[PDB]
Amino acid sequence: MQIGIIGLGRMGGNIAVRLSRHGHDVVLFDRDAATVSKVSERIEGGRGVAATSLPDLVAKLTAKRKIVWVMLPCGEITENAVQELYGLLGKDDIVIDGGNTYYKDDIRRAAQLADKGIHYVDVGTSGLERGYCMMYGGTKDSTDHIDPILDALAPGKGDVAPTPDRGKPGLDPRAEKGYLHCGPAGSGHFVKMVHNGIEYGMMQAFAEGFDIMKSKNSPKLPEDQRFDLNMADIAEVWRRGSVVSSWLLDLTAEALAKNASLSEFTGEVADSGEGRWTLEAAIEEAVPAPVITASLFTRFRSRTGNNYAEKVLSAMRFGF
Amino acid sequence: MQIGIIGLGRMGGNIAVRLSRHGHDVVLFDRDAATVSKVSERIEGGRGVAATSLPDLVAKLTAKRKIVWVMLPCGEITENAVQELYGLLGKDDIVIDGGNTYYKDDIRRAAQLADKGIHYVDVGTSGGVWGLERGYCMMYGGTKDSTDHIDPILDALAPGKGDVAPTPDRGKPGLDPRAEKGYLHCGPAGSGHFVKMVHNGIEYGMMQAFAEGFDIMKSKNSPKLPEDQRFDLNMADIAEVWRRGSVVSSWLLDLTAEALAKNASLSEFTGEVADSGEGRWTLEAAIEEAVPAPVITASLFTRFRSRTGNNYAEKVLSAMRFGF
Amino acid sequence: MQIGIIGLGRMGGNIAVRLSRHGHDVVLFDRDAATVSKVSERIEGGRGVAATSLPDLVAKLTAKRKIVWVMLPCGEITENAVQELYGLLGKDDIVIDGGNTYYKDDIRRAAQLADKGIHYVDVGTSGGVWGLERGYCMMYGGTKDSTDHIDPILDALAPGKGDVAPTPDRGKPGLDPRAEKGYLHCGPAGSGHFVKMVHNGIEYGMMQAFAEGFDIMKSKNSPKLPEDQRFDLNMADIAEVWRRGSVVSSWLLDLTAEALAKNASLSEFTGEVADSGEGRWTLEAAIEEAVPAPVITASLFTRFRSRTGNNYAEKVLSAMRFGF
Amino acid sequence: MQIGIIGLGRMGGNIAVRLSRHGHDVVLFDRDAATVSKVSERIEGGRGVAATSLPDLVAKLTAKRKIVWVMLPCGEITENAVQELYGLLGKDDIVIDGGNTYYKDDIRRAAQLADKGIHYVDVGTSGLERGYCMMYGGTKDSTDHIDPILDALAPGKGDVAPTPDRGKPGLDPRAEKGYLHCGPAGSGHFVKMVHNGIEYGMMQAFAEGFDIMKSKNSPKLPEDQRFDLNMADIAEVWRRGSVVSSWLLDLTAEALAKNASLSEFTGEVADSGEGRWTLEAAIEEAVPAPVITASLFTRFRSRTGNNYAEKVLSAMRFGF
Ligand SMILES: [Mg+2]
Ligand SMILES: [Mg+2]
Repeated sequence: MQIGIIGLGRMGGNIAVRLSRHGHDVVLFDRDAATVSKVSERIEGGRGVAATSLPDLVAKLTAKRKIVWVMLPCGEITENAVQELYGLLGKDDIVIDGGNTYYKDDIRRAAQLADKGIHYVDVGTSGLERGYCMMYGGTKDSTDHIDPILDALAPGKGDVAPTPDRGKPGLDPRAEKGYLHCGPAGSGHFVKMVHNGIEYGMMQAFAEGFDIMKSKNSPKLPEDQRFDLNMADIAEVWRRGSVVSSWLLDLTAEALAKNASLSEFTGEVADSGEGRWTLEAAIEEAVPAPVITASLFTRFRSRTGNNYAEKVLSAMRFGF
Repeated sequence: MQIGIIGLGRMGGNIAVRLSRHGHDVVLFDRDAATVSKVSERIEGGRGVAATSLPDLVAKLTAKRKIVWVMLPCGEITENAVQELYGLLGKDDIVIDGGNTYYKDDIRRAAQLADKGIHYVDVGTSGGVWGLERGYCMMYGGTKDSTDHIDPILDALAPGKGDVAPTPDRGKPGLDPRAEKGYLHCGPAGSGHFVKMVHNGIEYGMMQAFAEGFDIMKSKNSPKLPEDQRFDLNMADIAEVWRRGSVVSSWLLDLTAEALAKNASLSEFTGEVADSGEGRWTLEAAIEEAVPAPVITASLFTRFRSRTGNNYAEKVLSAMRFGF
Repeated sequence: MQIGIIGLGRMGGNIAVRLSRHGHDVVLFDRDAATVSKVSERIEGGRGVAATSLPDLVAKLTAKRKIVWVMLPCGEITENAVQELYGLLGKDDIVIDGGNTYYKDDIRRAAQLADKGIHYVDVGTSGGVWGLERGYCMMYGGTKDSTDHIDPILDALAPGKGDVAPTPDRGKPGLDPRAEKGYLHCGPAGSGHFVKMVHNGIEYGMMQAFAEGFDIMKSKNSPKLPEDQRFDLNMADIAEVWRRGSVVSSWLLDLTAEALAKNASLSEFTGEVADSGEGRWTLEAAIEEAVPAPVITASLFTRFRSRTGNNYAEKVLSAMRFGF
Repeated sequence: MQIGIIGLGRMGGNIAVRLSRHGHDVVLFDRDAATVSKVSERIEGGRGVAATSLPDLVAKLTAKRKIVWVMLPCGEITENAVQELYGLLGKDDIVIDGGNTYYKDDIRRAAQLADKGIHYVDVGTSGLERGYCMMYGGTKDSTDHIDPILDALAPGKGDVAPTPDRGKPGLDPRAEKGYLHCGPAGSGHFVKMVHNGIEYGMMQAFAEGFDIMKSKNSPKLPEDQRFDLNMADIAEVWRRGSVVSSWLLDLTAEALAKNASLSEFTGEVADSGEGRWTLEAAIEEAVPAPVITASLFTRFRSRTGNNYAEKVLSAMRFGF
């Protein structure tokens, strides 16, 4: 199949390359022509066309149904591209938003684009060589049509042990290949958002445990209550056969082996948006979510010094 | 090597069997003689001997250094066995406590046993489910002399390096290569059960992170939501897709996908969750050390509240609300 | 002064009565004419007039600047009234919204109304229980011109300085002396409902702090504790003793002591706690501003969980635990 | 009555003065003789005796039942005094511990002292002019005996509105005077400990709200979503007729009126012990206590920079 790709950052460029390596043709565009030419040089021979604008890209899509994948900075930039494509595309064409879009915008865009018969698909991704775990929303018609593109990008079943009771109606076998049609437009970015919220919580659980172990050698403790524990070795031993074995643990063991004191790191952690939006979904649904909440607030506080709340505490105490 | 094992519950019996399958001679004891004979039947090649009492077990250990592994219920029972061994063993013998003992008890026991030259080793194990065939992830404390001596025993029980990708940049002093085989000498006595305790605390937090996310997704179809804000999400398929290539890929996720595939409604579970000592003890360590631990704490409190109806705090909230 | 009031529920009717007791002429309207007549009966000295519709209410306001106070259910109902007034009023008239409106709606309404020169004032009130006799603590937003004009109305409704000790060091520029009387111009439109929203968020946290402490004390007699670690504590007397000279002395404590004196078991309350918009909206503001707010969040989540049985998250926890 | 007082810090000295002003005789001791002489000069004429040691103090207590109030730094110092008094006192004498003692130590001391017939009373206090709110444990015999001393120190009923349904058996009228016999030894310091835990939670609730209001003018917000709110005026207006009116609010309004930016404060807040012990009691009892927990953890984190947990988070993110 042929697909246009707008946005050639790390993920957009890699997506184009992996598609071209799996027998699909790509039409490439990015605001920066040097990035366009770099990705063109990375794409398998003759599997690619470079466009110079969005209209030129659309004109270069010659299949019955034009498919355009947008991988742009979330927000106004992605919205601008979507509206321009809304003007340039027509009935049964397909727009895929692979960005970290707030899922409610996906619901809105899909409704607008449907007034012209344009199908909207939101893809949340979690690479070039290993494939992309994908959670996506849209109509059955459009997601069926683009199934070959997604199958090309997905990791496939791999060598992990299969989940035992999966042979039943209601369970989509494509989930075992690492890509899942989650429901209508917006549901893919919604599931990806919660995936990131869970990830935040897992990260904070590990981070707290390692802090507790590191601080078991604290001067504030009496010497006979101290242990001088080896952080990198503990992360490593947990990699094999423990209940906490996980991709996150693997990363932590690599970072601790490099520099166990973590002296090279500030500890100032951003939150990309998905954490906040996960908490908002919890609020909307009256779901208690203390772990994702604690993870988000730890991130907020890591970026400031002492904040006004803490100054209020000191002021109250002094007033005693 | 020859090793005595007292306590033949699931873990003790499995440990005896795996040791014997790696060619070690094991002397078996349990308060219930029928359990001793059940475990003996599982050992092959004559590498198992049934003892009739704890003194008889000790008498059957003929090596220069007697090694006795205690795998009993936490608390008074383990303590009784350790005190009896204090009386029965002598200089350079080794007592291993493999239960989920509170690590401060290990510090006290090792100091006492050192009075007679008896070495005390605390072993914390993870992975008890798949352990017989797949091996045990182990975190253990004690003196270098004794833990060096029992290295073949621990290596027999550990999973080995396996086929996972090796961690980069480990060829440095300070980093124990045995960690890559799944068993780690953590420091002096008590440090093994301390590290295992924190492992469980982290596990609590990871479990709660998943449980919250799945609750949010499940309730995206809630009647309380406007119809046009709902999604009817497939919990088992979402669990499954995250298994391959995602940031939350993990053994806990594998279990969750299996449970959800079996029955997505989780019909068969009440939701009333117990907590063993380790979550509480991890939070105690955080407090002692002035470490913020909101995720482990939230996991513990969620468990507390899952076991009750509305509690007194909530009734106080209602009374205040009525008051204005 | 003359003022129209639309919405004669508990708060609207009480506000009309107190205004009239301070000599203001009030024009009354409510969708239910029987409520209008009930409130009219409570006004003395001819200072109340019953209107028959919102346009009739507006027609009965003969001052240079028409002032209309809207005290209706949050949401579509208040919005309908505000839009109708946008059509009926003109330059320099004043619309006051006294409900618990989401403050972003106040920002939008004030911008729209300024198209016709109509001034919009948001008033957040606290103390609705004792308000008729004791006055209303008020937080309000709008232009200086309009809020200056309605100052006698707000002063009539406020508690006044009373007999509490004055706050030291308030004789400074930047500090509004009206704050000492219990009504504060908080800034532009929306800022009054914003400050009131945060007031309620703090209240949630204070309530939960007390509720947790009382739960800890009540459960100090728990059967799960060893008998020699129990205390049988008297909740109502502990509440009472804290009223005089303690750090937790507060109106919430006064209410709690009263409720516990009435019935210490709190037998009559389920513990299932609702939450109006303000707790959620306070947390939304914290998120927007990247402010950690763990206590307000914990109070909200406690309320969520008080209303359900075991939820899906807890069933996921049970399923994972069974898995190993 | 006559009472010996050991420990003449702020509270010990004030307790001695207030007793002497209410018709009781005090015998004073402190390790620092200059502090002894300062308090002696503050005590009403001839209501006082200065002792030079614990034995001299006990010898100067000539009543049938010797009462000794210990107001010393918690821990080894208080324990040393209690053991020395255990040696010096006898049957039906009374030892009062007014410090911030961990209540389990009170249970232990009371049992030891009872082996000689010495009664042990723990008093938790929450001053000179206004009186002390007191929560105390011990036997009915000893607490009855010292009731005049406690009544002298308590605030009395004052001018606040009386709690309506208080005229019933089971409700101790002394609670309305601001001192409460809480049960056996240890129960007073236990109730005081939870009082402090509640106070922490109340403080953190206010502190969070003021932080939210202060940060409503944040640069990170778009200008049209900002309010520049007056912190001192908001605290003040809430003092009269609001649901949050409280002693803590009064203190906050005074601090904000002095310096609304709170520029003079670090925000580095200690935790004295009661917060931790409250949380431990919650754990022991399987009681969820997220608000007191969040308050304690905010204090822990206010005293450090970025901690090892946060560095673990940065390391994981970089590993992506
Ligand atoms: Mg636990
Ligand atoms: Mg709410």
